[PDB]
Amino acid sequence: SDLWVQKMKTYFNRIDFDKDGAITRMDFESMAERFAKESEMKAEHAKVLMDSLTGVWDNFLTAVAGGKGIDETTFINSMKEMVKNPEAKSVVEGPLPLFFRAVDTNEDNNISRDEYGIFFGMLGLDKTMAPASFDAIDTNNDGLLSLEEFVIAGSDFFMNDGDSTNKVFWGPLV
Amino acid sequence: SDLWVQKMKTYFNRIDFDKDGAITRMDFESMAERFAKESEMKAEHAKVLMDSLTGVWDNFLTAVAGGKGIDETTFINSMKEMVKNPEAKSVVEGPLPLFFRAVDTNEDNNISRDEYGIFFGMLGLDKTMAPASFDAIDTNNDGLLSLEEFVIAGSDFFMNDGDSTNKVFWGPLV
Ligand SMILES: [Ca+2]
Ligand SMILES: [Ca+2]
Ligand SMILES: [Ca+2]
Ligand SMILES: [Ca+2]
Ligand SMILES: [Ca+2]
Ligand SMILES: [Ca+2]
Repeated sequence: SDLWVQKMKTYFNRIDFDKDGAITRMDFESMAERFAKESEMKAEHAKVLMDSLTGVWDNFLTAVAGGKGIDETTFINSMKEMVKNPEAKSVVEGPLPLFFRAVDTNEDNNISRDEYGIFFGMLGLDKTMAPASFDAIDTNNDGLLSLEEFVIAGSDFFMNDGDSTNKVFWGPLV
Repeated sequence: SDLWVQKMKTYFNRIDFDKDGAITRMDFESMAERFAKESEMKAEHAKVLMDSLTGVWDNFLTAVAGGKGIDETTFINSMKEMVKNPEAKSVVEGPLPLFFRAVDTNEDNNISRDEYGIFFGMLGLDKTMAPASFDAIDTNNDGLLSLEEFVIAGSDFFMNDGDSTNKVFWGPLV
């Protein structure tokens, strides 16, 4: 599925933090460390960040190539299989809440525009691309992202075979 | 809803590891600690256990009371709200992969009867209560619970308003 392959390629890109062509725990370790240095947050949030981002690999991605590096082909091949069973979606969707927890640096349980902008910036993206993605997730227009909005949009990104506004969940498509 | 409420109360009973009437991070920490004692896995897995278990609280239950200890009624009402929007199911089911990762002490991506049994024993249940639940989960009778099998069963537990074989997912109902 064209657009669907394109979304996976995009996600792969954004999460391949060190850009070496393979998803590894190292990507999440480094992303966390940068995030902890450069963002404003509650002091205790630095540990949360590390646990939650590394937990993406530890509890989810580790199951893809059983322990090591995931190349772009294996990623797509793997996800392709994973989305097949409508009853096991949480294996694909599971990481959203962890991403959410890391991004909520003031731990108020909502993601604000500033927190989202910082997130895009951690992924190496131009902060000026955040609003279009934020806006797609903020369905009630209250100017915040609730856990519910975040997971619903993220779920759409991963699962929709067709075009939707959530195709830009992880920034601009490659 | 009567049975659903019963299941929620049962999940609540189970995770309230100390039995103080409140679910707190400490529950998971103490559970982590006892889990490690009861199994006799390799060193590297000890940390996995801790990380995985506390991760249930850190990323999922903290969304319930802004970080404080959750009482039974608060728990059930939250759950009632959470299960209403099926598109957001991952907030509820999100923890299953975490539990899986903790229970698979030999990091082989499968849960054996031994491993499952330690999990039950761990939770204050007698290992004879286990086989009942195992077999409900092992839908292809190959004597191993795969990640997919674990989350499908767990999801039925959480989401089925009606009776099903998976109501015993967390052991005998209270
Ligand atoms: Ca990488
Ligand atoms: Ca926030
Ligand atoms: Ca909103
Ligand atoms: Ca407790
Ligand atoms: Ca195992
Ligand atoms: Ca099986």
